[PDB]
Amino acid sequence: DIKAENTDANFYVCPPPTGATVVQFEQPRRCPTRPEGQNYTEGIAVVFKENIAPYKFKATMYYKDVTVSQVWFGHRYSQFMGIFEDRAPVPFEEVIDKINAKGVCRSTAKYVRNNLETTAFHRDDHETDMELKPANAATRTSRGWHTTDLKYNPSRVEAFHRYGTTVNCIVEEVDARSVYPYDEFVLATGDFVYMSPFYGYREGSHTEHTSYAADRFKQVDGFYARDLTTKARATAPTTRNLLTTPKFTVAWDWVPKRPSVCTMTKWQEVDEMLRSEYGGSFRFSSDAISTTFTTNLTEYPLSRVDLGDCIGKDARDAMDRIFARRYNATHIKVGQPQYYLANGGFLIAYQPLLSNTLAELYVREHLREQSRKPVERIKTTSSIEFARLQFTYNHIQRHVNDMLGRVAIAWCELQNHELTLWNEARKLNPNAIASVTVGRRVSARMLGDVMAVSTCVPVAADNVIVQNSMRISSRPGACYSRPLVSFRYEDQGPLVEGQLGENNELRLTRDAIEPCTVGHRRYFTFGGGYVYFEEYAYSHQLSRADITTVSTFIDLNITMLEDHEFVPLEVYTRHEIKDSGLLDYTEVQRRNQLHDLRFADIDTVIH
Amino acid sequence: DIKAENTDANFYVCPPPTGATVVQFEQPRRCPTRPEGQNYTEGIAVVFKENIAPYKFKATMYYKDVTVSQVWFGHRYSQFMGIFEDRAPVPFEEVIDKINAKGVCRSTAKYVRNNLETTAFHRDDHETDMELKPANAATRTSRGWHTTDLKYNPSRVEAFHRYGTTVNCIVEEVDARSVYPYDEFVLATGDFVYMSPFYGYREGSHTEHTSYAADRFKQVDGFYARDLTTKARATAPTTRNLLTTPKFTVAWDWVPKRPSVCTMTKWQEVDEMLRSEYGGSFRFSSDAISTTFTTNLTEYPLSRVDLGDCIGKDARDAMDRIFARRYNATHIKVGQPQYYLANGGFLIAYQPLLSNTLAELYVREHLREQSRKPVERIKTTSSIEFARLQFTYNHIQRHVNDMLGRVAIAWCELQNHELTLWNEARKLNPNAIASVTVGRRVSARMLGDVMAVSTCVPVAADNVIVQNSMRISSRPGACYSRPLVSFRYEDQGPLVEGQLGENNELRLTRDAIEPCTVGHRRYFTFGGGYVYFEEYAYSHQLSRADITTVSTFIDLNITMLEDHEFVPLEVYTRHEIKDSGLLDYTEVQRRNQLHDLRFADIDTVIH
Amino acid sequence: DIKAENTDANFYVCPPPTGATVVQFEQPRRCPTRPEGQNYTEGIAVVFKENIAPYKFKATMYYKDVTVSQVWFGHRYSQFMGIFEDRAPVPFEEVIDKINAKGVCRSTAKYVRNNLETTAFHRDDHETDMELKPANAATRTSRGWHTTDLKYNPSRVEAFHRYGTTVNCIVEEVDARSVYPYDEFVLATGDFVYMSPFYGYREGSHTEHTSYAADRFKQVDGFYARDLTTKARATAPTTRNLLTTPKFTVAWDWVPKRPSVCTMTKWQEVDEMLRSEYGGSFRFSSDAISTTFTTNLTEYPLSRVDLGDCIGKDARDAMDRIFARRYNATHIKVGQPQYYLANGGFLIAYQPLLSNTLAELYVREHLREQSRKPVERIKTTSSIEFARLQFTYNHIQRHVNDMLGRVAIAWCELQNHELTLWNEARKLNPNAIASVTVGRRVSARMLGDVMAVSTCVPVAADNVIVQNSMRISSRPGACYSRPLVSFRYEDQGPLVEGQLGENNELRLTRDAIEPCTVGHRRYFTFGGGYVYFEEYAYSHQLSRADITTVSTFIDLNITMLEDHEFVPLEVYTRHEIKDSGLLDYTEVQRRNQLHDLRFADIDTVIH
Repeated sequence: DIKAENTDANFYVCPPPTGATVVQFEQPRRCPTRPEGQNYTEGIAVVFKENIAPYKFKATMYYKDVTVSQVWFGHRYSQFMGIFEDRAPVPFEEVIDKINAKGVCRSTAKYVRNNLETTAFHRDDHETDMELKPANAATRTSRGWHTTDLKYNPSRVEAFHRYGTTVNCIVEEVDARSVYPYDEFVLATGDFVYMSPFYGYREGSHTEHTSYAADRFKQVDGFYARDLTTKARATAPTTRNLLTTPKFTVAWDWVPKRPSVCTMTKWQEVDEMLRSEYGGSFRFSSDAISTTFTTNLTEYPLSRVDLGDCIGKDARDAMDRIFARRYNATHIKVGQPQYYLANGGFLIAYQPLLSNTLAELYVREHLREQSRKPVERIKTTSSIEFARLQFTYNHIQRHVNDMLGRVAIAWCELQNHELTLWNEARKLNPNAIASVTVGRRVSARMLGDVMAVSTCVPVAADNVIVQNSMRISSRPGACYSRPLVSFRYEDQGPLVEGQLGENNELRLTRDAIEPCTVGHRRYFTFGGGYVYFEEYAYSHQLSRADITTVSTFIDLNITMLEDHEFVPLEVYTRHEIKDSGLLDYTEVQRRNQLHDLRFADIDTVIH
Repeated sequence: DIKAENTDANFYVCPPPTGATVVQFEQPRRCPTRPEGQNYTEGIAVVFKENIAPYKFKATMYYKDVTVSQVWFGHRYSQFMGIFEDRAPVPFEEVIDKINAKGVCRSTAKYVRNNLETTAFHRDDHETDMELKPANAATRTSRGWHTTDLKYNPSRVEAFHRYGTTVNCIVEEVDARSVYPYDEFVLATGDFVYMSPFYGYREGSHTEHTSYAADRFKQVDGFYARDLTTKARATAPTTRNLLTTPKFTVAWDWVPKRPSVCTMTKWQEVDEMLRSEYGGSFRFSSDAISTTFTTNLTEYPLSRVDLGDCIGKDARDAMDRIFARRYNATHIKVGQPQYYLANGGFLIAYQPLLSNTLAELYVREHLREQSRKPVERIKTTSSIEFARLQFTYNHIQRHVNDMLGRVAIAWCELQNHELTLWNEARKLNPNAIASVTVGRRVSARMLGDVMAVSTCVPVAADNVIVQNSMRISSRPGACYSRPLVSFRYEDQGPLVEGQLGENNELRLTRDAIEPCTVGHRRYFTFGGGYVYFEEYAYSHQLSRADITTVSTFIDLNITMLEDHEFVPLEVYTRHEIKDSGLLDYTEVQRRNQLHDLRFADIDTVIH
Repeated sequence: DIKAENTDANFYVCPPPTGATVVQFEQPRRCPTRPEGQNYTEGIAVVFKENIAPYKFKATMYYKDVTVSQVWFGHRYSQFMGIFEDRAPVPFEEVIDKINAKGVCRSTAKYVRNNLETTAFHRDDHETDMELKPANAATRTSRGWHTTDLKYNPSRVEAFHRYGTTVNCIVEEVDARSVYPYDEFVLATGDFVYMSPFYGYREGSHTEHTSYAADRFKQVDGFYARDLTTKARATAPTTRNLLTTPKFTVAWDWVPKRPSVCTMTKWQEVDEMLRSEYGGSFRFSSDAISTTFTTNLTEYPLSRVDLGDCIGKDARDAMDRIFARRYNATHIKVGQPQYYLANGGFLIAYQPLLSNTLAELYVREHLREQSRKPVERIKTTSSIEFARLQFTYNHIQRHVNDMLGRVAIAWCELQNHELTLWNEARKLNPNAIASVTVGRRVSARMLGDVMAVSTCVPVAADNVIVQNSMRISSRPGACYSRPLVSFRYEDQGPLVEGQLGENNELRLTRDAIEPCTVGHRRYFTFGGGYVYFEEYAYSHQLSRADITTVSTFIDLNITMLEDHEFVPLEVYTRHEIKDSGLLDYTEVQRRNQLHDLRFADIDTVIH
């Protein structure tokens, strides 16, 4: 007769439970604990990296240009038979006496060449004084001075061969380099000198190239140079080396070798560096830098380091400086500065810091720090980046776990408390609770604390019918609150008496009756929709859609983090760098090699 | 007699609460709000980086090889007294007239040398000027041409000296380079020329120190060159500079200095660049690039930039181009392009974009953009990476906070609503609720809205006993639903009457009785396990394990993100790159450096 | 009379609901599912990068120094008329016979020069054999040997010109480098040679032409060199090329061209490399490396690669090696090694791995792998970093989504179950539940399953009054549990009878009465605070603050991840690299280029 409007829903019948099945609720679970916090030491660190260093210094050169020329005189014309050009060293004596003090130089050159002592006279004059003047201007040049502008050719005699001599004294300032602190350091030309800026009265290597009298090398102590141009005199003395090579004499100031070089560089200063002890290793993270470094716990011998006085020198300087500014009132130092080597070959100097508040701790901390305290070069990697990645990675990870962990605990605790609610709740409606718990529809009743359960049998939607009239003829004055129904499990046959219950439960028995009333209008969950009864009478059927909905649940909107691709990005390619400067190794090289071909002709061979 | 099987659990007794303690539930808490969303402007940006680079151009050289040789004739043999080789400039006139137009060149050279005008006649014959032909093939060479293959020497006359002269005209192409305008640009030799292609009356440069003799430099306007090889004539005129140096004459095309030079490079184009305003700074993020840039709000003066016309030129080009493709229908431009300088020294040009939909906004946006609008070089860092890190970091952070924040709100709201459930729940069972809330077992009853509470006293597990028979002799026909028990607080003494309650509560009074029934089987929470009663009679005891469990709680499985280590990774070690820069190392490096020493003559002196 | 102490709270009245409004609870929502896990293949990979490579090789040079000098004898003194210096090739025959086998050289030189065959004799007397002896020491040399220490000038005769000739045999290892795979290569001396080891003698190269007579170039097969110094004989033969240039003869060992040069380098080995198939691309992630690579699915032709035999050679070597150590028992290989090209131009060789457990799978996997299997150089980027970023980014993202996703499901499930609790709960107190659900105060009653609702009307705090005495005169022996009140909606007028209800509900009707009792003390929610009644009598009023609070809610503390800034950080910067060097490249170049300017002598031109 009246069949459910809405097919979609299902129906169940639930026989009363018996002994046979019983179950218990789980008791509250133990909760996770938040991890002990990591402890961070405060401190100041400076970082050092490996360095080049070249050797660079200044020098002066004194040499003279000796030229002799031959001329043949033709009737109309003249021709050069040949021109001879030499360089002559200026003597130690001449340099000091003539050039340096006076600034005046001598025209004539007297030097050994080819195991012969040759002499030249300028402009075959009487020996005369010459006054040096600065060299003609050129861009990007060092200073230089020269006596003689002009060349001297023999006076004209017809049909004769003649020789003429010129001398030009030259002095120049030199930039000197030593690729390897060694026998040789180089001149502007790249003309080599076998001498060293370092030496130096005393050295082990003193032996190395000396089986000697003085002879060539001479040192003046307490040398005061005077500027040629200014003719100012040096305020302070130096030790002046002069080496006389056959071509020329060079002079420079002597300085002790060791302090000159030294290798290591002080990359950066971190006001706040944190040291962490994890994993049997140390972490130093610079917040600003956003780098983290990993080091062994043990400290790194400075003594091991070669040439590297500087490191201590710098380290204290920065540390002292930093402490005063930021630290001074605020914090107290613990222990003395410490050095660690970190992957990437960065050397870290650390100065642990203690807060004033903490200060009582100071004794204990000091002891620990001290225990840490215990020639090769250190190689450094070009790329920081890994440290930065480490820095970034850890921090983010730090947050994620921390926040998530809290949630988990919150979740767990929430569940435990909730159980209390559920316990009572099941009491009110064992079926509803039982069904949800099991996850299937079931019938249950409480036996004592424990709850019995039995499963329910589905009934076809098709086979359900609702009775038209709630009210009871037999015993008037009473009306049953809920509808009655008929149904059967299988299609073919029998019809079963029964009545409706909450959530489409067909209860076999029709116990529950209430006093009749007026204005008695109700809705019942029937099938997909609701069945509508009015005045204990059948009305129409509805669907859920008709009725406005409200939601128990609290919404959460969670979205994924979408994927991203990182494409190779570089300011510079390898090629670009090579191209960059200067300009090209390749371009230059191609040009240079070519040079002989274009300019000079080897080629011609003839039978 | 009947003692609990399962020790593990505890027992409590809970006396009824009095006035003395009362507590209230907390009221719902205020919830966090989701942050206002960040606003992002759309736009198109191009990025620029610093670049040096130096200047190159083509040039041609005309010079002649003048050689004179001496021979002595021995009886059998001949020997060279000596060979003289010179270069002679080819005259301006000769170049234009002879070489250029005709392509023919002449044997004879006439130039000043050593303040003398010397002349040479090639292969001393009454003069001929044959022609030029291309130079012999070489790899990686520029073009060149030369009149004379062979060298000429005097005919043999015995026991006499003779002189012979040769002339070979040479013309060559080849590249020229000028780093920057000053003073000289370089020719192949490593010799220099100082002329400037660059200037230019309309330039400062003329001022720079000048000799100057008029003659040497000459400019031809409306020059049409003809290719020597092809003998094609140039379609279009150029301005041809020729400079005659004593060695040679060089010619090239004059070009205005400025447009050639200039600097900064257009690194990349971003179709979609987002500008964000945070922190009193700007963020530009390129999604594809995955870089973010930080800039000051204020714009960066282009005028400040030195040599840098290009930037505008490029910027518009890209922007216009980009807009049409992607943007054209879709979006409308706002304002004119804007430039910002970002850390890392990247210059960003930005063109703000507006959507069509938004367009009404357009007036307002325009005003804001405009307000932004307000010689040095800009230095750029090699490494992008920090920006990328920033890009990566922010995005991830963005997600994490966003998602988490939502959860927190959801959590909060959930709690508030839950309170409603709890309020009723406590009503049903004040003890259970009260206990959980307090976190200890307590007894409570409701006085009005407020709930009173009192604490409970633990009872020893050992001292508890259960009565065998539920049923009551005295008043038959009634049976007590729950078991009765005896217990005492302390070991030694007295026994107390009492009965069981939920969760091992020993209630002093034994009120609650129900009608007797059959099939009355129940479980009670007793100690660790359950006590089993059948038919109002004692049966056996059980443990919890025996009974299958169901769980209220909804599981969550949360796992930590495990630590990771980043080890230094590099494609290239520094050395390898240097190795790449040709070429490598040690033995050669040893050899080369030495060169001056050995070749310069140490060996000895003869007095 | 008695008005609320605490203003802050509001009051409501709730008329009974009617038909007019009804609502339903939402049914449980479908839950999200956890994504299918990604599948990862295990495998071993090696990575390769692009390489430079240069050519370098050893050489030997044999040449002689031929010098002739002229002297004029002055009365006292002597002078050099001139000195002639030449280099003479040492003959093929001489080298093999004399120098190589004997280690002896000859005084005389005989070579063609200037199309004349000149000869020189040393010491002019006539021949005696000369043993070679090592050259004088210099630091950083290659080896060399020379017969003759000293130079010769003719015996003195007065007023005569005389000639003297000197010959010094010289041999030197020298280093050789060649830019190009074909002929041209250069000495350490830097003189160019046109020859080359490079070509495998049978090669394409034969066609490539330099054409000459046979004599100059000769090859010896089965050459055994003997060390000059040691005078050891070579154990094993080589093929010895000798080229005789006019200046000198050079010899080196011939080797096949191709294998020498070749390309790509084997960057790294990854024990565990994971391949992932996503996005129509492959991901290889190295855990240790913390890089991820993206590749096309298809494999990359090795054959395409130019010079690159090595790759296979290395790849197998590592793979075989790796497998045994880690893999050997543990895993089984699938298929043969495979190669992919990844962005960044890294070539990846992959060897898929299968576990033993899985092994049944083996057939299927093999088929898939095989299907993948299908002259240019590959360019590689300097910077890994993007891959690392990708690696980092993905992993973190992986965690975040995974964990969060779980939470969402947990949340959803939790809500559904909770609904069960709510359903019953509303039953107990429809108003409280209804109000919360709606979010405003409302009145509701249950009609059947569905709940009716109506809204409530706020009442002024001001207009509420409480009745002093609970107890009822009329019917003594009964006392009303809750207080009675009077109120009115608006200020001016009427007073309404009513009574208190939970949460400041003023119920119009005063139904609910309980038996009178003693010790009847209660609290009622009144206004902000509580009203206190004792013994069914009015006492005083309180505030909430007075009473201690307990909280239902489970706390969560969630904090944001704070922003971070990454500042540009570079251990290595472009300038520093360029500088890095001794003295330094930039400084070199500026100085070097300058050289002509300062040194060169125009100096000036005059008539």
